[PDB]
Amino acid sequence: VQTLRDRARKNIQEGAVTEGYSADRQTVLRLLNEALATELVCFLRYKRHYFMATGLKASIAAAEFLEHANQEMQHADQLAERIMQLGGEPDFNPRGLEERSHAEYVEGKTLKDMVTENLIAERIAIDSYREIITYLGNDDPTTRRIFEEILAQEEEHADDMADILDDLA
Amino acid sequence: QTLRDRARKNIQEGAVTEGYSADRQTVLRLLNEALATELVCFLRYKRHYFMATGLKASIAAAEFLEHANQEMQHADQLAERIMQLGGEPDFNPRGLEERSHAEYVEGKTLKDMVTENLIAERIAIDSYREIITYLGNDDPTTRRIFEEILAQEEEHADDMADILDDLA
Amino acid sequence: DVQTLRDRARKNIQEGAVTEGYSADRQTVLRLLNEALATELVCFLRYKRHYFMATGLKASIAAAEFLEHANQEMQHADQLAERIMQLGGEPDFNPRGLEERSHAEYVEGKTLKDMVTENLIAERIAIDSYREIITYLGNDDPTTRRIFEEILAQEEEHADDMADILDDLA
Amino acid sequence: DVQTLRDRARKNIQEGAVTEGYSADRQTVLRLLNEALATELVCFLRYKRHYFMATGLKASIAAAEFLEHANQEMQHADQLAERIMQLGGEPDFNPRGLEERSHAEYVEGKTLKDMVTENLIAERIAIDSYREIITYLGNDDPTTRRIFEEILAQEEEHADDMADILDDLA
Amino acid sequence: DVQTLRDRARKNIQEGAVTEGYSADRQTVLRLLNEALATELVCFLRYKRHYFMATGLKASIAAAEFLEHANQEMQHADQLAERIMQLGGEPDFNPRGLEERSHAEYVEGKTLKDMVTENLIAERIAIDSYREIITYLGNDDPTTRRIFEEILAQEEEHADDMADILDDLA
Amino acid sequence: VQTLRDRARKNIQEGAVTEGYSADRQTVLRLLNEALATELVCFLRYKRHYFMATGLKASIAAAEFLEHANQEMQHADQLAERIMQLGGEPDFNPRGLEERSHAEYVEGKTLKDMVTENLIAERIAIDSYREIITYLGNDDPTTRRIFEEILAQEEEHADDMADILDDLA
Amino acid sequence: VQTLRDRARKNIQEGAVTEGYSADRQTVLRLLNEALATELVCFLRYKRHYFMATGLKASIAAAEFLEHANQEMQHADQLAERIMQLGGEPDFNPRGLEERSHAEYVEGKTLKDMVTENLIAERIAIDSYREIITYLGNDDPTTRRIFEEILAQEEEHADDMADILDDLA
Amino acid sequence: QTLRDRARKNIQEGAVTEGYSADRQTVLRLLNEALATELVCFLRYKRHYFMATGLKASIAAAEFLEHANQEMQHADQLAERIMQLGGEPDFNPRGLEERSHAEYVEGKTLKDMVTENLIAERIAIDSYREIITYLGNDDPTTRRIFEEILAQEEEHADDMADILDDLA
Amino acid sequence: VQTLRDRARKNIQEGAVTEGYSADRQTVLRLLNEALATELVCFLRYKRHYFMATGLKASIAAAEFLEHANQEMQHADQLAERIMQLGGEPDFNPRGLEERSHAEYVEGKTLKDMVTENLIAERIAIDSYREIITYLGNDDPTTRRIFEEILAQEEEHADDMADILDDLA
Amino acid sequence: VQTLRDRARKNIQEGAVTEGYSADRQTVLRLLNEALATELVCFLRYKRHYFMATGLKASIAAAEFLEHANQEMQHADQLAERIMQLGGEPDFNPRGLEERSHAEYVEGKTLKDMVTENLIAERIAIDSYREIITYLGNDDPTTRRIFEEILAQEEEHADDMADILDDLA
Amino acid sequence: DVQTLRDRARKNIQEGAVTEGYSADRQTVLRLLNEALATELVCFLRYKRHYFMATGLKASIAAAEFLEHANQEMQHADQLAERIMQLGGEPDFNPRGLEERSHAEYVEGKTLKDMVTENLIAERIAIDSYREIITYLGNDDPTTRRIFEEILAQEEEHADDMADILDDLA
Amino acid sequence: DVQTLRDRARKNIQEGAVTEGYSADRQTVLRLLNEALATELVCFLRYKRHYFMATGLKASIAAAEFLEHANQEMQHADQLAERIMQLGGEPDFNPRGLEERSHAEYVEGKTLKDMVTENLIAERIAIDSYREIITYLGNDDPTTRRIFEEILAQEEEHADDMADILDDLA
Ligand SMILES: [Fe+2]
Ligand SMILES: [Fe+2]
Ligand SMILES: [Fe+2]
Ligand SMILES: [Fe+2]
Ligand SMILES: [Fe+2]
Ligand SMILES: [Fe+2]
Ligand SMILES: [Fe+2]
Ligand SMILES: [Fe+2]
Ligand SMILES: [Fe+2]
Ligand SMILES: [Fe+2]
Ligand SMILES: [Fe+2]
Ligand SMILES: [Fe+2]
Ligand SMILES: [Fe+2]
Ligand SMILES: [Fe+2]
Ligand SMILES: [Fe+2]
Ligand SMILES: [Fe+2]
Ligand SMILES: [Fe+2]
Repeated sequence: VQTLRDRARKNIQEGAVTEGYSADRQTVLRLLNEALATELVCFLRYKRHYFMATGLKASIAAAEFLEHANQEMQHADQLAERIMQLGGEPDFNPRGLEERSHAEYVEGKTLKDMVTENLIAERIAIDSYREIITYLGNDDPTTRRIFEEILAQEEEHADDMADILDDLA
Repeated sequence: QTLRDRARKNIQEGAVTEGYSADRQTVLRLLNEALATELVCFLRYKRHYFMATGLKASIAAAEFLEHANQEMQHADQLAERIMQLGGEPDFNPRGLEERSHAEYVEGKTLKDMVTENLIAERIAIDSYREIITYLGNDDPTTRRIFEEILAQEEEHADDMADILDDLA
Repeated sequence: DVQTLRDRARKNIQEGAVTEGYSADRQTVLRLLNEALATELVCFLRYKRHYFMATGLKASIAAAEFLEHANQEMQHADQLAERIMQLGGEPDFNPRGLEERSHAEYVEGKTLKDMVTENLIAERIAIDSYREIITYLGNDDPTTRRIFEEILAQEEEHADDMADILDDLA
Repeated sequence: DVQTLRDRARKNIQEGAVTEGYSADRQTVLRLLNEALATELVCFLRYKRHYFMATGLKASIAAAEFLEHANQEMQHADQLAERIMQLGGEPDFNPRGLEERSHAEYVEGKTLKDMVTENLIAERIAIDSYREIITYLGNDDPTTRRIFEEILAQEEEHADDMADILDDLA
Repeated sequence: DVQTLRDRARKNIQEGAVTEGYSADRQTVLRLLNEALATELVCFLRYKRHYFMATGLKASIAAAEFLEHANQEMQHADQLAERIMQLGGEPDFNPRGLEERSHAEYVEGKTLKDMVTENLIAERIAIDSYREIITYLGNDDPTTRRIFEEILAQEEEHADDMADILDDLA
Repeated sequence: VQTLRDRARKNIQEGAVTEGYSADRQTVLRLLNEALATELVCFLRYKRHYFMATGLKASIAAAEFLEHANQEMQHADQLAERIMQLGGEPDFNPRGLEERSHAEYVEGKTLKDMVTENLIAERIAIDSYREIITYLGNDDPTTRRIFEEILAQEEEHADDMADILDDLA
Repeated sequence: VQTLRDRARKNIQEGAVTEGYSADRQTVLRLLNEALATELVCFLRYKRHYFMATGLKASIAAAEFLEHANQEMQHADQLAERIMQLGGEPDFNPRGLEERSHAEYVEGKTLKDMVTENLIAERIAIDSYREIITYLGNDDPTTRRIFEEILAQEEEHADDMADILDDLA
Repeated sequence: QTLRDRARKNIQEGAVTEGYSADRQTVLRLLNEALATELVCFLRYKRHYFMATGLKASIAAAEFLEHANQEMQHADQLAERIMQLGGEPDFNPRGLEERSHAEYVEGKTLKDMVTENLIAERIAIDSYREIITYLGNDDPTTRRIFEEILAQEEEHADDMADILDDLA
Repeated sequence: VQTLRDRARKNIQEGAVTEGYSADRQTVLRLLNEALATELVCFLRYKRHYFMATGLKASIAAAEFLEHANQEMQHADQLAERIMQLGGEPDFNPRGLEERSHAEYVEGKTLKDMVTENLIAERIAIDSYREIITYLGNDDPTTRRIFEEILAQEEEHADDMADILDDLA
Repeated sequence: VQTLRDRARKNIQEGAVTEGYSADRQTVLRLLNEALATELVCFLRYKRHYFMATGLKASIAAAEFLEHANQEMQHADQLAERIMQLGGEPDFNPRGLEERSHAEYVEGKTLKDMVTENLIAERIAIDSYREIITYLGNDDPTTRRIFEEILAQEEEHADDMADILDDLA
Repeated sequence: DVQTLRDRARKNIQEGAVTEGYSADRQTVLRLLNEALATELVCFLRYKRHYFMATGLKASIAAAEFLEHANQEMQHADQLAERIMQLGGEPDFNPRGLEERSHAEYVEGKTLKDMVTENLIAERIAIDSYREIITYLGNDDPTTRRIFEEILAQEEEHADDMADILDDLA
Repeated sequence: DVQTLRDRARKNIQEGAVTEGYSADRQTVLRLLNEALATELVCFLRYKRHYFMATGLKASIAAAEFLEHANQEMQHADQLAERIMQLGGEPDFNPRGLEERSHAEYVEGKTLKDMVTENLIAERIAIDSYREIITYLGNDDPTTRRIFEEILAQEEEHADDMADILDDLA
């Protein structure tokens, strides 16, 4: 009626966040920024491994590392965009990046080191994003779908790294 | 051969099988209302697109056109689903606004246009959230349409608010 | 805090995508994925048959739909097989017993109305079969659920497509 | 002789494309453009309705034409709306009273022959309307005339397309 | 007003693009289109002949032009044939009597200067021929007029191209 | 050695036609020109049918007709180019085109007429080109391959047209 | 049809200009070269404004400036090509370029200066080309269509510049 | 007009004219056996593609997929020829292997997979050489299909042998 | 003869670094890693500003911000690759990134803040890379050319940001 | 350090021109505008020759003429953009264009005239830009690289024109 | 018989494409392939030399043909080298003795007519060499035969191209 | 000022890109360009040999680099040859004495490590050779110097690529 229009007019500057938004906006924003930090850390680690993984066999892994690195940055972009829509600020500050994150930057010494560290990070991300998807439930479909999409990519990343690690003894 | 006999019965219903657990007639009503809403928002954005002239306004005018054509994609997604679920998609311009959750509003200033669009996006968001809830797990294919459309409307609302915040 | 998340991930690391938080029945999900895989392969072969045999002016319009659907069935086959690998299984492409593993049948058909009906029946079998899998999965495995949800939507489109044709044949 | 051309351009400069030499009846040309815009919007909506409803083997062939035509009608709408702006008017996309502003009607039709005939009628109404407008414009407004000359040619093609279909139905 | 436009469109609906307002001599416009169609087909064959026979360094430059023109002539042929159908005629592609229906001749030529000159003659025959048709049409048939206006401009470009070559051939 | 070069020097203007060209060059040239005329006739017939085959079912045929028309012209170009290589002249004269040809231009009144006339022409070309391929044998691989390629297309055209004709009545 | 052929043979070197060309070839060439000069001047003005229109709002104008500049050069090419067809010489001499044209090169100091000067040139061009289109009448369809097509672009340019100027003050 | 009467007789037979000197029935049998071989080889390679994981094995897995899709191109090429010659292409998975000249073999190691593919390629090479001989000059269009497929199978055999030489 | 080959064969594993490499490789490597840290910091700042610069005018700046961000990452890749070729390790560690860098991550509160911080960072890099180009001289053309190319891009970035800043006040 | 930052803040609006800019900005700007005049003049000459060079043989030269014309315009844009970065104004005024230039607009009567006049202009530019490259030295790498790149293009143009002229007589 | 086909394939499996059914003289076919490979490389170097040296308006036309042909020669070289590997040989790219292994010569030429003739001579040498190789192969090796047949047809085109140029040179 | 620049350009006009201001030793630069051209052609031939012979899973990875490098070498060859023409020389593509003109050798290699090492040696020979030429050129010839600076940078990348491979080979 004229109430639908009045409901939309109230707090109009809140944009995507309407009166019917039933999630905890503050908490979803916290989770998005933690994921953002995790993605940025994983981007830097993978790029490091990409340049360092030289040699015939190792170059195959280096290709995966770079492919993954840029996919992590796409995840960062998806998350940063949602942070803006939900009224937050995406934190790209390198200071304290690792502490905000669920991941660590680990140089590694050998190819086995690099492959394992990426595999651990992918598995940390998988379980962490599964839990967020549960927390969101039906309160925020748009954010849930972002994590659902990122999750499937992280599961592919973990499968990719495990397939390599199995040949590395 | 029991699976085959279920599919063999009422074969002409096509996508709608013995396992379709939603209230098909109601889903069809909701789909047509959404279709009317998308067509109205398409016409509004096209109006604003042509009228938003000037340096700043041309920036909004680009968004207006981008959004207009996205609204029509949603209309197509909804009309296609109406056909699959055994209904008829209503493109009749008569009573279009009354079928709709949105209004066609010309606006006089850019702030008028931007606000009217923002109001429409926020109305659609809450409507599609409710439909998504009503569907539940009874119709994944239709639910996913509204979830995909919903996400776009949330982006449109963010886009329009980002503009409105600087206009005054 | 950081070392508990990390210690959960280090345990059974070779399991890859399957983490400690994976709450589905990995063994059963794998069985369902391979049944769907067999179904997609069977439907791919039927549609390719119908594509080549559906000659004539009107039938060539159906023949196009048949080929489009065939290649979509193979995309579904690849999608399911990739998930089978991620969950630690082996995707079964063996043509022996392919039909018995499947939810659908290869049926040559004699007339175009036969071909359209057999395809329409298969689509409707897949729709209800995959709806049940989506229900079985619940919230335990979003990634697999999303595969079936996407395939389901395509089968509903295929069923509508075949039904739209069948209504004009008699 | 240089500062008179320049002074002619300075007078009423905000009028833009409409120069001192514009010899047409701007107010009337604007009315004709908005009537055409309403007609294109109605024809767009009719064709989209027919596109979705024309299912079956033969009908899918018409449905392709229906969609092709629908989107061409929207291009005509855009061309007309852009010219309305250049000539200092406002393009009216309001769905209220759309049909009364228009030379065409939204007609659902029940059968394919209904849909094809209704489209054919609309195309032929547009052809004679735009012929008259082109005559009314004459040499007073080449730019607007060329828009209608371009749209007319497309509408003649639409009419040929629909008649070709109708000849096999009836 | 609403129902007289519609009654006018409904009458003789099968005539398609040709509405009650079509003021040209449909029978004669069709005769002119088929003559032009024959000319384009003849000119296509001449240019292709010259394309294959014009070998050598210098000649290959002309041969490229011959081929470009050959295919532009065929585009004009299709363009005319499509309008013939819209106006209710039949486009005559019969090679029998093709040359006699035409305004041009197939002339093999022995030298490059022969080939260039014969093409230049045909271009100049078409230019004046299509100028006369454009005048005959006047405002009675904008859509057909624009076809000849567009073809004419291409033919004037063809004549310029051939003349530029002939000037070096002495 | 120095004879290989001396064989190439002799009659150098004959170009592709070397001392080893063992076929009956004048006869091959006649066959190429007869085929060239056949393709031009088939091009004109199909283009006629393309424009005249209007209506719902018939428009499906019209698409095949146009597709075929342009393939016939590719064959024409292929043959005319080979005529040049073998020292002849490609004859595009519309006068007597039909008499030089193995096929006829036939307008047809019904769609069944058009489809049948095309089907008859395709089957004529098939047998003509089969015989030419046999006649050439190994004496002229380059020309043989042109006919082998054209033949394969004509067999497809015949299959296409017969498939249509079977449901027309 | 032996008179048509002899008509074409007479004065064959004149090319596109046939015995039936009813316009004043000499004057049309004069009008085309004036138009060519206008297009070249407007090209130079717009390129100047493009480089000088820096800033947030102004960069929006700068895009239109560059878009228009290259559209002006396309018009210059159309006119030059037609000059050749009608037997003239296209004059690209920068010396006296401004005196030959209907428009001026004006640097402008502010953005409002630049926009106003472009709008003035567009409206001068619009009325000049309207007159040429009338002068040509039915004597030269091909040249008329060139000016008709250019005219329509100038009306778009005038609308584009007016829409900007209305917001500047 | 005698050529025309020759073409009119048995017109519905399409591509198969009076001059068709091959044994149409036998050529059709061979095409369908080849079609079965291509389908089996498609399924084997697809299995190997998904199962060949690891650093080295992924290199083989790429070849496996490339070949898999080339096999399906051959399948289509053969099926279309079956239609032109008036037969029916048999895609039924029942008895597919018995109709085929090749086997589906899962393999346990990468060397097993590579070896099984190499065996299948060498079986096809010799099968298609014999068919090319049988056809002779009786059916150029069919012969050329086998000649094209043959060259691809020879490429496949070289690719697989090149892998196998380094595995042990 | 064999002196060219024996010279190349000595210390072969050093790869791109031949006997003729006359630069101070360890120092060049230090400069390369400092620049890499600068590029990553500038990447993160620009991405922050890109997401935060909302509104009609600011969205124009946001586009420049994103364009620049990705060019900064291209520079990072270019430097990291040269680090590898010259026998070092590229440091992507986010800990202490800002201290290894010549630039700072600064969120900024206003658009003028963001633009000014970016302009300051661009001008720091310009002078820094000019000095490196001088330090390199003719001893290492390949590395010199990398900084020359980056410098030219940074000079464009400084002009871009300065052009925005004049309209901001 | 914070002096590095303060150095960037001093005269911040000067953008690409930093405190370390050691060239004579005023003179580099004068040289850039002269070259801009040269490129515009050479653009106009080549366009004239392009339209006027008709005939079989001449059409080959006409193609080179147009290719070069558009390459000259690219140089023009490249120089004009650098003029902006260094704080000047690019002068596109057609008035006095030729006097500001190092080249002349020359219509030429024969094809040999056109080729010769173009060849002369190319060789004037080659020596002119070599001197500018020397004057710049190490003071302005970014500008030096622009002239170095343009120079290479002009040397290619000279070789192209000489190759034509050698066969013309 | 399913295990004899398999046993034939298993015997000498490392020979790859070379099966028990390979009826040609593998050693001799490899010799001929390497001779052709040398011929193609020499012809590549000749054409590249001619491409750079053929300056002037008329000559620039020839230079384009020279470059196109040069790169087509390199495709032939690759095509032959790939077949050499498949048949179990080693492709010899050694510049030492390249000319002695080849059927053609590297000839700089002084005039354009020199360059064209030398290329024309080389094309005609290859034509007769490859016709003989095609005959020698007969039905023993279809895959290799088809390589020479495809290369041959290109060489026949190259010869026509050079002769067409030479005829106008004097 | 105007007519002196013009007179300087007019003197020795046929020398083209080489103006009075060319301060390098043109004869010597031409010698160095031709030596480099020989090196690039030899390196092209070596890498092509290695590309075809490096079979196997790991080696196929090297084979890709080998082919990528081979074709980059040919780009360098063309870049150098074009500059030879501009400076008034003739690029020598003669395979006779090619190796003696070159700074590198064609080496077949027996193992993959052999192939990788020979390429690595060649890259390092080229790297120091082109650094010296860049120094010899100084500021006398920017256009040629930039060619060598660009080629050098590619060779440093090639050397790094080959070294990266060699470390894992043993
Ligand atoms: Fe991620
Ligand atoms: Fe990941
Ligand atoms: Fe929407
Ligand atoms: Fe929306
Ligand atoms: Fe499926
Ligand atoms: Fe319309
Ligand atoms: Fe219409
Ligand atoms: Fe024409
Ligand atoms: Fe044909
Ligand atoms: Fe055919
Ligand atoms: Fe303009
Ligand atoms: Fe196969
Ligand atoms: Fe195979
Ligand atoms: Fe920067
Ligand atoms: Fe230049
Ligand atoms: Fe050749
Ligand atoms: Fe190189």
